[PDB]
Amino acid sequence: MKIEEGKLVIWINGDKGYNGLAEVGKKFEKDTGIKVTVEHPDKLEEKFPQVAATGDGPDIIFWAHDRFGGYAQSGLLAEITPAAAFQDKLYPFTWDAVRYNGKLIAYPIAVEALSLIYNKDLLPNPPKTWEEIPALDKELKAKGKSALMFNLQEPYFTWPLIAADGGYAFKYENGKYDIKDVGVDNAGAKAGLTFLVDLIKNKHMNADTDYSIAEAAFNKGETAMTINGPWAWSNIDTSKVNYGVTVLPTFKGQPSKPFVGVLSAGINAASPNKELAKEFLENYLLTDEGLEAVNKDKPLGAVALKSYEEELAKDPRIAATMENAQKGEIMPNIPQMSAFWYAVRTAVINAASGRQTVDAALAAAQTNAAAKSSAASPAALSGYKMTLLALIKESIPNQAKRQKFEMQVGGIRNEQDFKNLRREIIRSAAQ
Ligand SMILES: OC[C@H]1O[C@H](O[C@H]2[C@H](O)[C@@H](O)[C@@H](O)O[C@@H]2CO)[C@H](O)[C@@H](O)[C@@H]1O
Repeated sequence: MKIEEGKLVIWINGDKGYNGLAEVGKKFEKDTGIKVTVEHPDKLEEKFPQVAATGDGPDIIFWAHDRFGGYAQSGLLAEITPAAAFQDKLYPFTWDAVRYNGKLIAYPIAVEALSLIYNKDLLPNPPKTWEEIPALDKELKAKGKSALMFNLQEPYFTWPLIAADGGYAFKYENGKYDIKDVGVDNAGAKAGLTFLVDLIKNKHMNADTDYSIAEAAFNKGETAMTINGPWAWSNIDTSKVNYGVTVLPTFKGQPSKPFVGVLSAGINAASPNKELAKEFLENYLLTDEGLEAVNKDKPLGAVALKSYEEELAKDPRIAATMENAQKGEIMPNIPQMSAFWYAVRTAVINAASGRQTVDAALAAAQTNAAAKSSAASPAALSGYKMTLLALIKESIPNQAKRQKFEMQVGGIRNEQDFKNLRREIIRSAAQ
């Protein structure tokens, strides 16, 4: 289905404040007459690239920033054009998360970091260390409860522990990521995953626990602690559990190092509604009133808009969010992040199951994370890229098409990639 002109379709994850976003959409419609439809499809981070590659999909995509370099390199994202005066309204550290190869590729919305969330009735003082959690579990088990439940199906939640004593995604030096140097199989990563697997082997956690199961257990007062982000606070408030949000536990005397996400909004390169999307994002969503509507539905975290974050940062739950963020890393946004996350997802699930050792799981993850296709020689690759750039500038009269094709040129790695992109450019017809 072609993207409808004179309408905005927005995709956002189902754990986010989509109903509040729809309220901002209602205001946009009141003022402009343009309908805004918000959807939250399953497997969004996969659905978007698959559908947008066909030239279709939502006008606006929301996800954490880590996936956006890959979307941009695939030609799925428009270059955004915020004026300096608009840029000044948002924190510089959030703009840096949505810059790729020298250009802005999305609008930053809010900073997400995992925290330890604990039930103050069950546990007045939260543990400072991971190592003390088995003993805590033993006492809570005696009471028919447990110490800790969190999602073991998404490696986002386990990463802070894997990273604590030295695990890393890609080596980051001189401001550049070396995609051949993956750190998921070093001593630190092994130690962190081993600790997780031991918690499971010793019946302090269950490998099958997912988002829904952990949330229900915490929100029904069955488990003393969970690990989650700001979006989860709404449902805890509803449950009336008396909870705190705090610094993650240390492991081997090192802070846990969560990978920090910036919820970001990109504009589909194929959208015929780029100006409407800019108007909605800049002048409806990224305002005190817009962010309040979304935040009241599900908390966004530490919002990128200075004027509204001034108020939200009073909250100790936001202070704890940023305490954790400061101990972790803003995620890379490079295209290889998808392969990294696949590799670690697989390793955590397989090791947690008890059917594969940690060392075997992480050895495979190291190989899986760095996997890439054949490379042309550097000389040949530069010649292909320069050919395509000149071809695009000569032959593609539509600006958005030129801009997306030039981003695609950045991702070619070999002669086959060159030939395929050449075919895409030559086949292009009147817009
Ligand atoms: O588990 C890997 C997954 O981690 C991150 O996804 C987070 C997302 O950032 C949060 O906004 C929240 O929704 O939970 C997700 C984990 O289920 C990465 O952003 C994502 O790319 C990656 O696959």
